[PDB]
Amino acid sequence: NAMETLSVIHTVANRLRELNPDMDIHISSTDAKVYIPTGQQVTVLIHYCGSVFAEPENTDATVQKQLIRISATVIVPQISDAINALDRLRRSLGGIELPDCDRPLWLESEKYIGDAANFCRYALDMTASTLFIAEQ
Amino acid sequence: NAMETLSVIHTVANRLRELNPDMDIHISSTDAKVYIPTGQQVTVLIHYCGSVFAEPENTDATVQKQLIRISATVIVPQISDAINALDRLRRSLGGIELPDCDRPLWLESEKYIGDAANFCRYALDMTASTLFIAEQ
Amino acid sequence: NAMETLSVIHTVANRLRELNPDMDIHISSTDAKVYIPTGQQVTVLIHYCGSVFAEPENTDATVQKQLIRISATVIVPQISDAINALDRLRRSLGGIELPDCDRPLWLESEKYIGDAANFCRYALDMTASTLFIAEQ
Amino acid sequence: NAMETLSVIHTVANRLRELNPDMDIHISSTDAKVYIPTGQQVTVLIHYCGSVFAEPENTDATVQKQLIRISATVIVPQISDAINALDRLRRSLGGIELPDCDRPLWLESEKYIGDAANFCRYALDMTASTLFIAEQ
Amino acid sequence: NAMETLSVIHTVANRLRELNPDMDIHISSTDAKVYIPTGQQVTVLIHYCGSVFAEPENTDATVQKQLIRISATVIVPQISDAINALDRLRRSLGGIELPDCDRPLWLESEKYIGDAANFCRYALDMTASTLFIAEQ
Amino acid sequence: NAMETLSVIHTVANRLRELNPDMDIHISSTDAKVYIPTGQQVTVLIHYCGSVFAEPENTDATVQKQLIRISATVIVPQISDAINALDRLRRSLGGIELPDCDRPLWLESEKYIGDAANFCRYALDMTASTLFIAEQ
Ligand SMILES: [Ca+2]
Ligand SMILES: [Ca+2]
Ligand SMILES: [Ca+2]
Ligand SMILES: [Ca+2]
Ligand SMILES: [Ca+2]
Ligand SMILES: [Ca+2]
Ligand SMILES: [Ca+2]
Ligand SMILES: [Ca+2]
Ligand SMILES: [Cl-]
Ligand SMILES: [Cl-]
Ligand SMILES: [Cl-]
Ligand SMILES: [Cl-]
Ligand SMILES: [Cl-]
Ligand SMILES: [Cl-]
Repeated sequence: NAMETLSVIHTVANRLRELNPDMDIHISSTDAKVYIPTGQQVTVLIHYCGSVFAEPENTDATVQKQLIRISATVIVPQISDAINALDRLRRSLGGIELPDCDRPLWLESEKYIGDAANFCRYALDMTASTLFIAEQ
Repeated sequence: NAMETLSVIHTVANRLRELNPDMDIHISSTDAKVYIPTGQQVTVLIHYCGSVFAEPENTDATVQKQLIRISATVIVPQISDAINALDRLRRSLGGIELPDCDRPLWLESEKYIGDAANFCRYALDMTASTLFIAEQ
Repeated sequence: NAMETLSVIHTVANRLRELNPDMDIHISSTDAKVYIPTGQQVTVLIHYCGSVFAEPENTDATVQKQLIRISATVIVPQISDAINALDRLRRSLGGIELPDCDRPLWLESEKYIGDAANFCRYALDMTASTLFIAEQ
Repeated sequence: NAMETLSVIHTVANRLRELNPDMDIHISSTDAKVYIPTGQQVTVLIHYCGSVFAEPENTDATVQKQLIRISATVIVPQISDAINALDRLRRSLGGIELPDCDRPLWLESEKYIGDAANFCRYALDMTASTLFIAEQ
Repeated sequence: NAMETLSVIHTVANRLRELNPDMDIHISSTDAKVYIPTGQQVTVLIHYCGSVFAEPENTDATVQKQLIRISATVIVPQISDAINALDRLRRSLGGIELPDCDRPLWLESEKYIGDAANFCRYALDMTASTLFIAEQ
Repeated sequence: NAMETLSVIHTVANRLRELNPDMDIHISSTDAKVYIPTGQQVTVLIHYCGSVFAEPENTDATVQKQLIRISATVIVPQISDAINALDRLRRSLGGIELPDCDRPLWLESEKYIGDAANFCRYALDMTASTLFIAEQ
């Protein structure tokens, strides 16, 4: 089966909800740099960053290796609470299996996003890998 | 026969239409980053990004390999629909035959473009290849 | 004979006018990104971008390779007419002999310039080569 | 025992306080480029910049090497004093042992950050190192 | 004899005046991107851009190679006259001997600067080389 | 003996004052790009740009090579006076010894800065090198 990008995104979100029942996990249309959490719990936004596709490796078939980029951004008022939450995410997400992916979820980087509206924001960037197989 | 750039983008556009009838496919002058869809349907803007020409290869004839960049950008309110739509562009367009091109259409990258006017925007960037042959 | 830059630009313009009698061809002081055509004919602006000089090949003579960059930008109202216009330039200019240059004209790239003042703009970037020979 | 990022920041801050009792050391949600100190002392803001994770090294297990970036920014009215305090930060933090890290704290770079609100600002960027080990 | 930077600039300026008596040659404090001449004669602004010094060759003496950058910008109302003038500078300056320099003046690049206040502007970038020898 | 950054800045300053008594030499918190001198004397601003520390060279001792960047900026009304003063800086500063540094002062580059407030500005960028040794 081919990968459905949204399913990969939901897998990350659901694993996070299961291991962290007291976190508000969203897949939002709003950028995490500015997003305002409404709940009384630690808030994490899941975002699909994009993909880079490698050329077909000298093959008759249009088959391409795809590297998927996904971010999870913690948004909480205190700096210390944001850093603790960040440790929870990587411990929750590093190495999990993703559907229709050819290897586990890998950690790429963590970065400070900002402090807009008095919420401290830190992002964990991750990568997944899959094979795009063109219709014939 | 020499490649007609407009024919290549019409092929990409026609292919998308036949496979995705509820999509509103445009070849526009406005940048997909700021374009505001009129109406409610899923919107896709097809755009010819340009070409890079390799040097002739130590020969008497002026023959140049040409790499053609084309983008298809989804523009919709909900990000879940944007991602679903991007999956549809990808299986519709990957590996298709293009008139007077050297190889099938190849996928290059997918990227989040933005959320201007509250429309989530995702672009699928693709490449075509042809051989430019100078007149003698 | 030393290469006369304006003569090279003139060769491009003339060639273009002879093969495209209904195009309005200019060597203007105004940037093609902002230029607004006075008529309804397909308009092309020809421009000298600059040169890069290679350092002398370490000989008792100060002789330097020079790579001239030249743009031709089509300025037309509809996006599809712009694309068709680019095709005409490529076919017209690719591989022509330029006066006092070491080789034919080579294509370099095609890029979307923009859509200011209701005119779609595409540029064809080209290169020419000559030997700068310093005086005694 | 996996690393707790906040512990690493606390260790750097505590080390600084103990060796520099006249300094005002914070772990703030405010960027050190703009922060306006409320006092006459030497103010130092500690910040967790982020991390980069190397790929697992051809191993079945998801084990990733983590490089942690941390800054300590001095904020002092006169430059002479900012430079002196910067020297003190080096001497205090360079080569120290950090909890659950696989090597001592390393210095990376120092840079002038600005003079906002008439307080000279220099940052000391440092790196810590640890091994991220995915839960199986 | 140590190189006097101003003497190099003066040599370039004087050489230009002698071979081009109708040009107006200046060494100005104003950037040639914005300078506005009164009148429509060919104006040329000479400017010392800066130098790059190579590390001493790991020998017992602090001896550093110095690559000097100098620009000559033509400021002319009509584009075709700006190009003819640019050809004139290159023929006048390419290969000339400069006081206390270890080699002739070399051309580096030609670049379109802009069309501010209705004057076309092209810069000819050139390099000179000398040997900086440290005192004791 | 550990390297004291302010002391290196002072040595540069003092060396300049001894060889150039009519220059007004400062260590200021104002960026030499906008600083407005009062008086007729040639003004030079000395600034500590920052440092880069190389990793400890495969040793079990935190010892790190430090490359220090320092700028000296000439601020003078006339272009020719600024250029002459730049020559005086380079002749005064190149290759002098610095306290607790492992080699002489090296010139890196010279750059034109700007002409703000009718003062022509040029900077000489230099590097010192030292060895940072961590406390046990
Ligand atoms: Ca819950
Ligand atoms: Ca291949
Ligand atoms: Ca339809
Ligand atoms: Ca005609
Ligand atoms: Ca205290
Ligand atoms: Ca003479
Ligand atoms: Ca005259
Ligand atoms: Ca002395
Ligand atoms: Cl929880
Ligand atoms: Cl559909
Ligand atoms: Cl025509
Ligand atoms: Cl203290
Ligand atoms: Cl003349
Ligand atoms: Cl003096």
